Amino acid sequence: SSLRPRREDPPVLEEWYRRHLGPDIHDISSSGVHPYSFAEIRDVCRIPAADLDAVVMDDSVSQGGEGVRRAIADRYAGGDADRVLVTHGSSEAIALTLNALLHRGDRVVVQEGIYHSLGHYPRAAGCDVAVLPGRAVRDGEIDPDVLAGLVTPGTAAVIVNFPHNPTGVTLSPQGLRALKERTAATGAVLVWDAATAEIAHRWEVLADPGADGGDTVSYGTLSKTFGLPGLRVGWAVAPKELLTATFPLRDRTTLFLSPLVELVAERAVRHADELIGARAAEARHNLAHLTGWMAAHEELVRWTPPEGGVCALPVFRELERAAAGPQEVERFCLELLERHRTLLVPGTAFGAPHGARLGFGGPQEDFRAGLDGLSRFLRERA
Amino acid sequence: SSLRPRREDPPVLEEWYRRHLGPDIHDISSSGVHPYSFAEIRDVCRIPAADLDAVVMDDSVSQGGEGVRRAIADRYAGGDADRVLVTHGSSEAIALTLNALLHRGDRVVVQEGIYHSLGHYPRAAGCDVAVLPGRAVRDGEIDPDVLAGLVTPGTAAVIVNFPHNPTGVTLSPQGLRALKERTAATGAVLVWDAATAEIAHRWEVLADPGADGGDTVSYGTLSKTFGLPGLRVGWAVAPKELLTATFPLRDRTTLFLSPLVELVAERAVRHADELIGARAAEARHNLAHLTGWMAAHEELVRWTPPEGGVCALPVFRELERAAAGPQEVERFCLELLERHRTLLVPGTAFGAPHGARLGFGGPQEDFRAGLDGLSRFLRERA
Ligand SMILES: Cc1ncc(COP(=O)(O)O)c(C=O)c1O
Ligand SMILES: Cc1ncc(COP(=O)(O)O)c(C=O)c1O
Ligand SMILES: [Au+]
Ligand SMILES: [Au+]
Repeated sequence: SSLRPRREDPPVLEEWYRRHLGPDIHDISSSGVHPYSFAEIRDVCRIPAADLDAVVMDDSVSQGGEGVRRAIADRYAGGDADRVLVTHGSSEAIALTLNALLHRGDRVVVQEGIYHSLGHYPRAAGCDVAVLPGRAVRDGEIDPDVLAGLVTPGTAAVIVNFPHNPTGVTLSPQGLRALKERTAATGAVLVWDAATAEIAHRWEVLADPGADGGDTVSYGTLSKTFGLPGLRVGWAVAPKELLTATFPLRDRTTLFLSPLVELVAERAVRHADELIGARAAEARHNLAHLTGWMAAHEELVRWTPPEGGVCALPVFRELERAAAGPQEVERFCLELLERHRTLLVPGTAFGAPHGARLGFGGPQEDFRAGLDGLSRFLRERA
Repeated sequence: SSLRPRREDPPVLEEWYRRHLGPDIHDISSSGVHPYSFAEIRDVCRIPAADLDAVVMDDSVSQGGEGVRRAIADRYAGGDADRVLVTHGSSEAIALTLNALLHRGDRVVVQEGIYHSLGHYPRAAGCDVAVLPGRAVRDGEIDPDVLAGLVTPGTAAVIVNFPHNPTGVTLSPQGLRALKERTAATGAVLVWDAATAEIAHRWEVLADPGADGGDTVSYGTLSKTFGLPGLRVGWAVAPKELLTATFPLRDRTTLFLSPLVELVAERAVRHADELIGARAAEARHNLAHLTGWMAAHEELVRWTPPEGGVCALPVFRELERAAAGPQEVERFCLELLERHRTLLVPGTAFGAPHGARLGFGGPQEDFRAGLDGLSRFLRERA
C-alpha cells in the first residue's frame, strides 16, 4: 500500500502532556488558571437554561458571532467589532493571521523561548528570523539599544508574548509604549500575544495595542486567565483588511464556530472580571507560598519571580553544575513524576535546558503537596 | 508599513454564502438538513441540565474525547475507537489527514466536481492529479473500464464523496465493493467522504469502508444529515498510525475540542437514528413535491434525480442554449435572489457551469415558496 504517514516531530510541550498527563497526580505545570465547571459558569456569567435551549444549531459566520465579537471588541479593541476575529482558541487565530501576514524573505524579530506556534509559522513561511534575547527585557522594558539594532526599517514584524510563558516576564506601560513607537517608526507590525494579559503583578495590566487602531496584531484567549481552556475560544485583534484575507484558509480548515459556544463565550467576556478576579486572587495566595518555598530552597533552586501570569521558570542548580545535555531535565522531570506524583514541564520545551515550568494557577489546597513532593525530591538527590 | 495581506481567492461556495446569505429569504441551497434547536437536542438525545453543568471546562485530548470516540467508532468503525479522530467538523478532519497522507509526486485520482477542500489539499501537496469524470459513475458503479485506467499500481489515493454534493450520485453496495477491491489490489488509499451517507434513496445506506480495518480514510460529520452544522463536529476513520501523525499539525491549529461539545456530540451519535429519521422522512416529502415540480417544468429544466443526500443539481436549458460563459449562472442566481427572495448555489462552485444546487433538506412549509419563486422566475425569462 501507499500509506506512508509524513514524519513530523511533535512540539516538546504537547508531547510531554500527551505522554504523562493524567489522573492520580499533583499537577503544577500549567501556564493558566485551573478550570471552572460549566455549572459555575452559568452561575457567574448569568446563563439560564432557557437561553441555551433557544440556540438554533446553525451556521455561524466567518469572522465570528456578532454578539461575542462585540464582547471582545469592547474590552480589547476599543468597541470596534470589525477588528476582531473569533477563533477555536487563540491557536487558530495565530495560524490564520500569521499565514496571511508573513511572506517569504521578510525579516522578522521573534522573542526568545516563545511558545512554539508563534515562532513556528514565521519559520515555516520562510521568513528571515532574528531572535530577541531573554536578557534584553528586564525592568519592564526591552533594552532600547537592542530594539534599535533588531527592529530597523524594512523589518516585517516583531513577535512577542507578554507576560511570557513560561518565565513570567512582561512590560511596563512605558516599555510597551517604547516598543510601539519603534515598530510604528520602522513600519514593522507588532504581533502581540496577550494570553496571560489580565494577571499582572509588578505593573498595571497592559492595555491592548490592538485598541489603538494601528497596524498591529494582538491575540487573546479564554484559556489561561479565564479558566476556560476547554471552551476553546480565542481571538485576533487586527485590521479588517487582514482578517478577511484569512477567510479562504478558514474555509478549508474549520469554517466557523458553534453559535452555542459563542453564546457562552459572549457572557464570559462580559463577566470577565468576576471570572479572572477569583482566580488571580487565588493564584497570588499561591505565589506568596511559593516565594517563601523558593527562599527556603535557594541552595538548590534559583529563579526570577514572575512579573505577570500564573507560571514561572525555576532553574535547578544541579543541571547548571553538570551543564548540559538538555536531555537531563526530562530525566529529572520524569523521576520527579514517578517517585512523587508531581508534574512540571521540562524546560527543553522553551529553550531553557536547566529550567522547568512551575505553574501556580491551580487549586490552593495543593498546589502545596506538589511543592512538598518537589521538596522531598530535591533533598534526595543532594 | 509592511502590512500586505497575502491575496488568495475565496472558494466560490463560501464567498457566495458570505455575500448573499441572510434573513428575509427562502433558502433552498443547502446540501444538508435544516438544523435543530439546542432544546430539541437535549430532548431527543436525552440530555439533562445536570449532565452539562457537571462538565469541567478543561483540556480534552488530541484524538478526541473517549466517550464521543466510542459513539462514532461503534457506528462507523466497527467498535474500534483507536481508529477515530474527532475534529472541528469534517473540515478539520480533511485538513489534518490529507496533509499527513499526501506527498509531492504521487498520482491521485479525484472525483470530478468535488467539494473544494477535498480537491484542494492534493492540489496543494503538489500531487499528480487525474480526474474521475462525472459520467463514469452511473447505476451505482464506476465504469470498471474507467477504474482500470485511472487506478493502476503506484496510484497513491482515490478521493471521492458519496453521495455526491451537489449532484446526489452514489454507489450500490456492489459498486463500493468493486472500488474497494480495485484500490486494495493496486495499493491505493481510498479516501471516502460520507457526509450525506445516512440518507440513501435508490440503494441501501453504504457501510463505512473504515469499518473493514484496511488502508482507507473515511470522513463523517454531524452537519449534513444530523441537523447539527452548528455543533461543528466531524471525524476521520483511518489507521491509528496516520491519525497520531496528525497531532503535530493539530498542535499549531486547534489543539483539541470542548469536552462540553464532546458531551453533546456523544449523545447525538447514540441517538443518531432519531435525529436523522425525522429529517430524512421530511426531506423525502420534499423530494416527492420536487419531482412533480420538475416534470411540470421539463421544458426549461432538466435534471438527474438524487440517488442520495438532500440536494440535487438541476440544469437550466437556457444556459445550455447560450452555452457559456460560466458567469451567466451567477447573474441568474443573483436575479433570482433579488426579484424573488430565493437562494441557490450557482454551479460554478462545482464545475457545473449550467447547473445550480437545489437543496431540499429544509423545512417543508416552504421549501414550496422557493419553488413558487423559481417557477415565477423561469416563466418571466422565456
Ligand atoms: C502563550 C500561549 N498562547 C496560546 C496557547 C494555546 O492556547 P489557546 O489555543 O487555548 O488560546 C498557549 C497554551 O499553551 C499559550 O501558552
Ligand atoms: C461533502 C462535504 N464535506 C464537508 C463539508 C464541511 O462541513 P463540516 O466541516 O461541517 O463537516 C461540506 C459543507 O459544505 C460538504 O458538503
Ligand atoms: Au510549533
Ligand atoms: Au478549497
